Amino acid sequence: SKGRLVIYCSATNVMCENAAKTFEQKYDVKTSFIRNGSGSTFAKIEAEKNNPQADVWYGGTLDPQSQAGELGLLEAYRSPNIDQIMPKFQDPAKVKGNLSSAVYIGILGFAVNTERLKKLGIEKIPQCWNDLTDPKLKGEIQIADPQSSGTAYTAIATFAQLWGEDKAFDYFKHLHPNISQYTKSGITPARNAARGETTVGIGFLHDYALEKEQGAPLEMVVPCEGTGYELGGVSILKGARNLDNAKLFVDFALSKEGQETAWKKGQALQTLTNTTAEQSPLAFDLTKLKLIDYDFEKYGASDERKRLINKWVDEIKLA
Ligand SMILES: O=P(O)(O)OC[C@H]1O[C@](O)(CO)[C@@H](O)[C@@H]1O
Repeated sequence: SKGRLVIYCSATNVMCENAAKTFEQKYDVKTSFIRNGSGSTFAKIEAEKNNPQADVWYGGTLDPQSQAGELGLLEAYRSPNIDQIMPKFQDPAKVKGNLSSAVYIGILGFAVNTERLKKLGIEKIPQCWNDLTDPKLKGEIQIADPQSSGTAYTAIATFAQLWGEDKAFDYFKHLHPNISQYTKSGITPARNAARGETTVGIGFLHDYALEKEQGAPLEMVVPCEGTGYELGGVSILKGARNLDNAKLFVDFALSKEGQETAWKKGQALQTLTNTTAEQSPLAFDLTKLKLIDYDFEKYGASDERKRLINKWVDEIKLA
Protein backbone atom coordinates (compact mmCIF):
# COMPACT_ATOMS: atom_id res chain seq x y z
CA SER A 1 0.00 0.00 0.00
CA LYS A 2 1.67 3.10 -1.33
CA GLY A 3 0.27 5.50 1.29
CA ARG A 4 -3.20 6.73 2.22
CA LEU A 5 -5.82 9.20 0.95
CA VAL A 6 -8.92 10.69 2.58
CA ILE A 7 -11.53 12.14 0.23
CA TYR A 8 -14.33 14.56 1.00
CA CYS A 9 -16.71 13.59 -1.80
CA SER A 10 -19.74 15.63 -2.90
CA ALA A 11 -20.94 13.47 -5.81
CA THR A 12 -23.26 10.48 -5.32
CA ASN A 13 -22.16 7.62 -3.06
CA VAL A 14 -21.97 5.26 -6.03
CA MET A 15 -19.73 7.62 -8.02
CA CYS A 16 -17.50 8.38 -5.01
CA GLU A 17 -17.15 4.69 -4.10
CA ASN A 18 -16.25 3.76 -7.66
CA ALA A 19 -13.66 6.56 -7.84
CA ALA A 20 -12.12 5.64 -4.48
CA LYS A 21 -11.99 1.93 -5.32
CA THR A 22 -10.62 2.49 -8.83
CA PHE A 23 -7.90 4.80 -7.45
CA GLU A 24 -7.00 2.36 -4.67
CA GLN A 25 -6.75 -0.51 -7.13
CA LYS A 26 -4.85 1.44 -9.76
CA TYR A 27 -2.31 3.04 -7.42
CA ASP A 28 -2.33 0.88 -4.25
CA VAL A 29 -3.35 3.81 -2.06
CA LYS A 30 -5.49 3.04 1.00
CA THR A 31 -8.40 5.27 0.01
CA SER A 32 -11.48 6.28 2.01
CA PHE A 33 -14.17 8.91 1.51
CA ILE A 34 -16.82 10.79 3.42
CA ARG A 35 -19.79 11.95 1.36
CA ASN A 36 -21.60 15.23 1.95
CA GLY A 37 -23.21 18.07 0.00
CA SER A 38 -21.10 20.74 -1.70
CA GLY A 39 -22.23 23.43 0.74
CA SER A 40 -22.11 21.10 3.76
CA THR A 41 -18.59 20.05 2.76
CA PHE A 42 -17.38 23.65 2.44
CA ALA A 43 -18.64 24.50 5.93
CA LYS A 44 -16.86 21.45 7.28
CA ILE A 45 -13.56 22.25 5.57
CA GLU A 46 -13.77 25.87 6.73
CA ALA A 47 -14.42 24.65 10.28
CA GLU A 48 -11.48 22.26 10.11
CA LYS A 49 -9.06 24.78 8.58
CA ASN A 50 -6.59 24.67 11.50
CA ASN A 51 -6.29 20.87 11.40
CA PRO A 52 -7.56 19.51 8.04
CA GLN A 53 -9.14 16.06 8.18
CA ALA A 54 -9.25 15.25 4.47
CA ASP A 55 -6.71 15.46 1.65
CA VAL A 56 -8.90 16.14 -1.39
CA TRP A 57 -12.36 17.48 -2.12
CA TYR A 58 -13.88 15.57 -5.06
CA GLY A 59 -17.13 16.27 -6.91
CA GLY A 60 -20.05 18.52 -6.05
CA THR A 61 -20.36 21.93 -7.64
CA LEU A 62 -17.45 24.29 -8.36
CA ASP A 63 -18.81 27.42 -6.64
CA PRO A 64 -18.08 26.30 -3.04
CA GLN A 65 -14.62 25.02 -4.03
CA SER A 66 -13.92 28.37 -5.74
CA GLN A 67 -15.03 30.04 -2.53
CA ALA A 68 -12.74 27.79 -0.49
CA GLY A 69 -9.92 28.79 -2.86
CA GLU A 70 -10.64 32.46 -2.19
CA LEU A 71 -10.58 31.90 1.56
CA GLY A 72 -7.18 30.20 1.58
CA LEU A 73 -8.53 26.70 2.31
CA LEU A 74 -6.95 25.03 -0.74
CA GLU A 75 -3.52 24.00 -2.02
CA ALA A 76 -2.69 25.03 -5.62
CA TYR A 77 -1.69 22.18 -7.94
CA ARG A 78 -1.86 22.11 -11.72
CA SER A 79 -1.97 18.56 -12.97
CA PRO A 80 -0.27 17.89 -16.32
CA ASN A 81 -3.64 16.43 -17.30
CA ILE A 82 -5.08 19.98 -17.35
CA ASP A 83 -3.67 20.18 -20.90
CA GLN A 84 -6.36 17.64 -21.93
CA ILE A 85 -9.23 19.51 -20.29
CA MET A 86 -11.55 21.70 -22.41
CA PRO A 87 -9.55 24.97 -22.62
CA LYS A 88 -12.60 27.02 -21.51
CA PHE A 89 -12.59 25.08 -18.23
CA GLN A 90 -8.87 24.46 -17.63
CA ASP A 91 -8.66 26.97 -14.73
CA PRO A 92 -12.24 28.19 -14.18
CA ALA A 93 -12.42 29.26 -10.50
CA LYS A 94 -12.12 32.75 -8.96
CA VAL A 95 -8.51 32.45 -7.85
CA LYS A 96 -6.35 31.23 -10.74
CA GLY A 97 -3.52 28.72 -10.41
CA ASN A 98 -5.66 25.56 -10.19
CA LEU A 99 -6.59 25.54 -6.52
CA SER A 100 -9.63 23.86 -8.10
CA SER A 101 -10.05 22.00 -11.40
CA ALA A 102 -13.11 20.94 -13.42
CA VAL A 103 -13.83 17.20 -13.68
CA TYR A 104 -17.32 17.23 -15.18
CA ILE A 105 -20.27 19.30 -16.37
CA GLY A 106 -23.89 19.02 -15.24
CA ILE A 107 -26.86 20.77 -16.84
CA LEU A 108 -29.38 22.54 -14.61
CA GLY A 109 -32.99 21.82 -15.55
CA PHE A 110 -35.96 19.88 -14.36
CA ALA A 111 -37.74 16.65 -15.15
CA VAL A 112 -41.34 15.55 -14.92
CA ASN A 113 -42.96 12.31 -13.77
CA THR A 114 -45.34 11.92 -16.70
CA GLU A 115 -47.41 9.25 -14.97
CA ARG A 116 -48.01 11.41 -11.88
CA LEU A 117 -48.58 14.45 -14.09
CA LYS A 118 -51.46 12.56 -15.71
CA LYS A 119 -52.89 11.76 -12.26
CA LEU A 120 -52.82 15.47 -11.37
CA GLY A 121 -55.05 15.98 -14.39
CA ILE A 122 -52.38 18.00 -16.18
CA GLU A 123 -51.89 17.22 -19.85
CA LYS A 124 -49.13 19.66 -20.82
CA ILE A 125 -45.58 18.78 -19.79
CA PRO A 126 -44.05 22.00 -18.36
CA GLN A 127 -41.41 23.41 -20.77
CA CYS A 128 -40.22 26.62 -19.04
CA TRP A 129 -39.10 27.75 -15.60
CA ASN A 130 -42.20 29.94 -15.60
CA ASP A 131 -44.45 26.85 -15.90
CA LEU A 132 -43.34 25.65 -12.49
CA THR A 133 -45.23 28.51 -10.81
CA ASP A 134 -48.61 27.23 -12.00
CA PRO A 135 -51.02 26.70 -9.06
CA LYS A 136 -51.92 23.18 -10.21
CA LEU A 137 -48.41 22.14 -9.09
CA LYS A 138 -49.08 23.01 -5.45
CA GLY A 139 -46.98 20.73 -3.26
CA GLU A 140 -45.74 18.85 -6.35
CA ILE A 141 -42.19 20.18 -6.84
CA GLN A 142 -38.89 19.75 -5.04
CA ILE A 143 -35.57 21.60 -5.12
CA ALA A 144 -32.60 21.44 -2.76
CA ASP A 145 -31.62 23.90 -0.01
CA PRO A 146 -28.53 26.08 -0.77
CA GLN A 147 -27.40 25.88 2.86
CA SER A 148 -26.29 22.30 2.11
CA SER A 149 -26.62 21.85 -1.64
CA GLY A 150 -24.40 23.16 -4.42
CA THR A 151 -27.20 22.37 -6.89
CA ALA A 152 -29.53 24.77 -5.13
CA TYR A 153 -26.87 27.51 -5.32
CA THR A 154 -26.23 26.86 -8.99
CA ALA A 155 -29.97 27.45 -9.55
CA ILE A 156 -30.00 30.68 -7.52
CA ALA A 157 -27.01 32.00 -9.46
CA THR A 158 -28.47 30.87 -12.77
CA PHE A 159 -31.72 32.73 -12.04
CA ALA A 160 -29.87 35.86 -10.91
CA GLN A 161 -27.90 35.85 -14.16
CA LEU A 162 -31.00 35.12 -16.27
CA TRP A 163 -33.53 37.54 -14.81
CA GLY A 164 -31.50 39.78 -12.56
CA GLU A 165 -31.28 39.18 -8.83
CA ASP A 166 -34.54 40.83 -7.74
CA LYS A 167 -36.62 38.93 -10.31
CA ALA A 168 -34.80 35.74 -9.29
CA PHE A 169 -35.98 36.14 -5.71
CA ASP A 170 -39.47 36.98 -6.97
CA TYR A 171 -39.31 33.67 -8.85
CA PHE A 172 -38.33 31.83 -5.64
CA LYS A 173 -41.33 33.37 -3.89
CA HIS A 174 -43.80 32.37 -6.61
CA LEU A 175 -42.21 28.90 -6.79
CA HIS A 176 -42.36 28.48 -3.01
CA PRO A 177 -46.00 27.31 -2.61
CA ASN A 178 -45.35 24.45 -5.03
CA ILE A 179 -42.29 23.21 -3.15
CA SER A 180 -43.18 20.27 -0.87
CA GLN A 181 -39.68 20.30 0.67
CA TYR A 182 -36.35 22.04 0.19
CA THR A 183 -34.17 18.95 0.17
CA LYS A 184 -30.82 18.60 1.89
CA SER A 185 -29.28 16.89 -1.15
CA GLY A 186 -29.28 18.21 -4.72
CA ILE A 187 -30.21 14.79 -6.11
CA THR A 188 -33.17 14.12 -3.84
CA PRO A 189 -35.68 15.83 -6.15
CA ALA A 190 -34.55 13.40 -8.90
CA ARG A 191 -35.12 10.44 -6.63
CA ASN A 192 -38.51 11.64 -5.46
CA ALA A 193 -39.65 12.50 -8.99
CA ALA A 194 -38.58 9.00 -9.98
CA ARG A 195 -40.58 7.59 -7.03
CA GLY A 196 -43.64 9.66 -7.85
CA GLU A 197 -43.35 11.29 -4.41
CA THR A 198 -43.32 14.51 -6.39
CA THR A 199 -44.15 15.47 -9.99
CA VAL A 200 -41.27 17.81 -10.79
CA GLY A 201 -37.71 17.82 -9.57
CA ILE A 202 -35.27 20.63 -10.22
CA GLY A 203 -31.57 19.74 -10.36
CA PHE A 204 -28.86 18.45 -12.68
CA LEU A 205 -30.33 16.56 -15.60
CA HIS A 206 -27.80 13.67 -15.65
CA ASP A 207 -29.24 12.53 -12.29
CA TYR A 208 -32.70 12.41 -13.91
CA ALA A 209 -31.17 10.69 -16.97
CA LEU A 210 -29.90 7.86 -14.75
CA GLU A 211 -33.30 7.36 -13.06
CA LYS A 212 -34.88 7.38 -16.54
CA GLU A 213 -32.23 4.96 -17.83
CA GLN A 214 -33.20 2.63 -14.98
CA GLY A 215 -36.94 2.74 -15.73
CA ALA A 216 -38.38 5.89 -14.11
CA PRO A 217 -41.23 7.58 -16.02
CA LEU A 218 -39.39 10.88 -16.39
CA GLU A 219 -39.24 13.48 -19.13
CA MET A 220 -36.19 15.75 -18.90
CA VAL A 221 -36.52 19.47 -19.75
CA VAL A 222 -33.93 22.12 -20.66
CA PRO A 223 -36.15 25.10 -19.79
CA CYS A 224 -37.16 27.32 -22.71
CA GLU A 225 -35.82 30.55 -21.16
CA GLY A 226 -32.34 29.06 -20.96
CA THR A 227 -30.39 27.56 -18.09
CA GLY A 228 -27.02 27.24 -16.40
CA TYR A 229 -24.75 24.41 -15.36
CA GLU A 230 -22.27 23.15 -12.79
CA LEU A 231 -18.66 22.29 -13.23
CA GLY A 232 -17.77 19.42 -10.89
CA GLY A 233 -14.71 20.34 -8.86
CA VAL A 234 -11.61 18.68 -7.48
CA SER A 235 -9.31 20.53 -5.06
CA ILE A 236 -6.48 19.67 -2.66
CA LEU A 237 -6.98 20.90 0.91
CA LYS A 238 -4.37 23.28 2.30
CA GLY A 239 -2.59 21.26 4.96
CA ALA A 240 -3.45 17.88 3.40
CA ARG A 241 -1.64 15.15 5.34
CA ASN A 242 -1.16 12.97 2.27
CA LEU A 243 -0.13 15.63 -0.23
CA ASP A 244 1.64 13.43 -2.80
CA ASN A 245 -1.30 11.02 -2.99
CA ALA A 246 -3.66 14.00 -3.22
CA LYS A 247 -1.77 15.23 -6.29
CA LEU A 248 -2.01 11.70 -7.74
CA PHE A 249 -5.74 11.69 -7.12
CA VAL A 250 -6.15 15.06 -8.89
CA ASP A 251 -4.24 13.58 -11.85
CA PHE A 252 -6.56 10.55 -11.86
CA ALA A 253 -9.75 12.63 -11.56
CA LEU A 254 -8.62 14.74 -14.55
CA SER A 255 -7.51 11.68 -16.53
CA LYS A 256 -9.21 9.90 -19.43
CA GLU A 257 -9.58 6.77 -17.27
CA GLY A 258 -10.77 8.59 -14.14
CA GLN A 259 -13.47 10.48 -16.00
CA GLU A 260 -14.66 7.60 -18.20
CA THR A 261 -15.09 5.30 -15.20
CA ALA A 262 -17.68 7.73 -13.74
CA TRP A 263 -20.21 6.73 -16.40
CA LYS A 264 -18.79 3.32 -17.32
CA LYS A 265 -18.86 2.00 -13.74
CA GLY A 266 -19.77 4.81 -11.32
CA GLN A 267 -23.36 5.26 -12.49
CA ALA A 268 -22.74 8.96 -13.03
CA LEU A 269 -23.70 10.51 -16.33
CA GLN A 270 -22.18 14.00 -16.21
CA THR A 271 -20.48 15.37 -19.31
CA LEU A 272 -16.70 14.89 -19.10
CA THR A 273 -14.20 17.76 -19.24
CA ASN A 274 -11.28 15.71 -20.58
CA THR A 275 -11.39 16.11 -24.39
CA THR A 276 -9.78 12.72 -24.97
CA ALA A 277 -12.36 10.82 -22.91
CA GLU A 278 -15.24 8.87 -24.41
CA GLN A 279 -18.53 10.50 -23.35
CA SER A 280 -21.49 8.46 -22.11
CA PRO A 281 -24.11 8.10 -24.86
CA LEU A 282 -26.50 9.68 -22.34
CA ALA A 283 -24.29 12.70 -21.55
CA PHE A 284 -25.56 16.13 -22.60
CA ASP A 285 -23.88 18.03 -25.43
CA LEU A 286 -23.47 21.67 -24.41
CA THR A 287 -23.21 22.87 -28.02
CA LYS A 288 -26.84 21.81 -28.48
CA LEU A 289 -28.26 23.66 -25.47
CA LYS A 290 -29.57 27.13 -24.61
CA LEU A 291 -27.03 27.85 -21.85
CA ILE A 292 -26.11 31.10 -20.19
CA ASP A 293 -22.38 31.80 -19.96
CA TYR A 294 -22.33 30.86 -16.28
CA ASP A 295 -19.89 33.17 -14.52
CA PHE A 296 -17.96 30.84 -12.19
CA GLU A 297 -15.46 33.54 -11.21
CA LYS A 298 -18.27 35.82 -10.04
CA TYR A 299 -20.55 33.33 -8.28
CA GLY A 300 -17.76 31.16 -6.86
CA ALA A 301 -17.04 33.92 -4.35
CA SER A 302 -18.16 35.03 -0.90
CA ASP A 303 -19.71 38.33 -2.08
CA GLU A 304 -22.24 36.27 -4.05
CA ARG A 305 -22.39 32.87 -2.39
CA LYS A 306 -22.59 33.88 1.26
CA ARG A 307 -24.71 36.94 0.47
CA LEU A 308 -27.25 35.15 -1.76
CA ILE A 309 -27.61 32.08 0.45
CA ASN A 310 -28.12 34.17 3.58
CA LYS A 311 -30.63 36.30 1.63
CA TRP A 312 -32.35 33.13 0.41
CA VAL A 313 -32.66 31.87 3.97
CA ASP A 314 -34.07 35.19 5.20
CA GLU A 315 -36.64 35.76 2.46
CA ILE A 316 -37.62 32.25 1.34
CA LYS A 317 -36.83 29.64 4.00
CA LEU A 318 -38.12 31.91 6.74
CA ALA A 319 -40.15 34.87 5.42
O1 LIG B 1 -26.35 19.67 -4.53
P1 LIG B 1 -25.31 18.78 -3.90
O2 LIG B 1 -25.94 17.92 -2.82
O3 LIG B 1 -24.19 19.63 -3.34
O4 LIG B 1 -24.70 17.80 -4.94
C1 LIG B 1 -24.18 18.21 -6.15
C2 LIG B 1 -23.75 17.06 -7.02
O5 LIG B 1 -24.81 16.17 -7.17
C3 LIG B 1 -24.72 15.63 -8.55
O6 LIG B 1 -25.74 16.17 -9.35
C4 LIG B 1 -24.85 14.15 -8.55
O7 LIG B 1 -24.74 13.57 -9.80
C5 LIG B 1 -23.40 16.04 -9.02
O8 LIG B 1 -23.22 16.08 -10.39
C6 LIG B 1 -23.32 17.38 -8.41
O9 LIG B 1 -22.02 17.80 -8.45
